[PDB]
Amino acid sequence: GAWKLQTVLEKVRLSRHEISEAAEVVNWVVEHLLRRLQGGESEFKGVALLRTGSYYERVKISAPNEFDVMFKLEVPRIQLEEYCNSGAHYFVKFKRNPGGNPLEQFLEKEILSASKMLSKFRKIIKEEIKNIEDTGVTVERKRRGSPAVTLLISKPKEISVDIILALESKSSWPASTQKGLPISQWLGAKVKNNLKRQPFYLVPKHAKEGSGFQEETWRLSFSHIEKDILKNHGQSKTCCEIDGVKCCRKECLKLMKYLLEQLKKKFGNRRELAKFCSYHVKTAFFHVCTQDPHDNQWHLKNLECCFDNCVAYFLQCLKTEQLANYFIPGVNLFSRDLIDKPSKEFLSKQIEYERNNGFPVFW
Ligand SMILES: O=c1ccn([C@@H]2O[C@H](COP(=O)(O)OP(=O)(O)OP(=O)(O)O)[C@@H](O)[C@H]2O)c(=O)[nH]1
Ligand SMILES: [Mg+2]
Ligand SMILES: [Zn+2]
Repeated sequence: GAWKLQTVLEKVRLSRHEISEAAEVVNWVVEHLLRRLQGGESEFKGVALLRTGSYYERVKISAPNEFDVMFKLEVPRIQLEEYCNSGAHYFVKFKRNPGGNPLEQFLEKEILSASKMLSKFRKIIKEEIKNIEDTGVTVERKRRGSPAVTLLISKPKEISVDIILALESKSSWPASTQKGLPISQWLGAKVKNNLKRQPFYLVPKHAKEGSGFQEETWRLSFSHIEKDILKNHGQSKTCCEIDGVKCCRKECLKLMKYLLEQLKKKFGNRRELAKFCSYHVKTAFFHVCTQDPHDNQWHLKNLECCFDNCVAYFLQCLKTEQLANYFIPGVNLFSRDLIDKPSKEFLSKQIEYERNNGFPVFW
């Protein structure tokens, strides 16, 4: 193959060891923290580690010094109120409970308060980290527009860990997701039904930068579903297994992430590139899996054409300024409210240039 994509995949593979070692350090610290939370008497006594995200999907290809971790908390009887038109943001309310509400301390005027819950969450984390301060682990100061409590691990490696609190609701998916997860052709109706019977999650997200009740909103998270469709990505159950056939679906996702990350290193993460992240290419990739549902379309030998399909689709989204959230179709990740036109223009041009020259940024 002229692009020599197998050699590129070998290069990104080199990063694997560093990422696995760092992940062990992160897991040690977070397991300590979890055991403290679970042995305590706080509302967060029921938290558990939610093993999702790029690391557990095995597509974390970079940034061994940066991890995010999700703590899930089962919350019964949730009732959502949409913040606005989109389904991007919700207020969390509760349905009547004759047995009570363990989260009463966080209620403010009908609504579960995110700032109240996070303050208490941050407080508990800070006290547990202070208790083990000889370990060299500290809590980073609050960042603007970040729902996370960031841990700074200094030894034996410098690692930033974003701890994200996620509410778990074992209830029907909200109406905004009705035409979401369009995987029927790709994975089948049975798989789609099974996945939509899983719980959904809520993580704190500000609706707009203002000061006000937009500070109290939550966004949906389906990171556990994303993990499953990445891991069990074939029409056949033996796709990419030892006794099955190798497809190149994951390799393509990795190359798309790597493309964006190498462009940022090439250009110095300038203003135009700073708003694009791996979640945009992951979303584009899922839409491509839907348009090309068959395992034989992704046979390993077909790597160049498959990767080119992903790139071409991503180019089409940049030009049309349309990239629908895979679970919430009414949410456009490429709207002008989020990313201005010249930024899309600049990335389009660079991707077009890379494509026409065999992706020299990879080398
Ligand atoms: O539904 C989503 C999910 C994720 N995101 C955004 O994408 C970013 C990463 O989101 P994720 O943490 O959930 O995806 P990821 O593991 O696969 O990506 P990386 O960690 O490698 O970066 C987060 O900073 C979040 O703000 C959304 O905006 N919406
Ligand atoms: Mg992540
Ligand atoms: Zn496969």
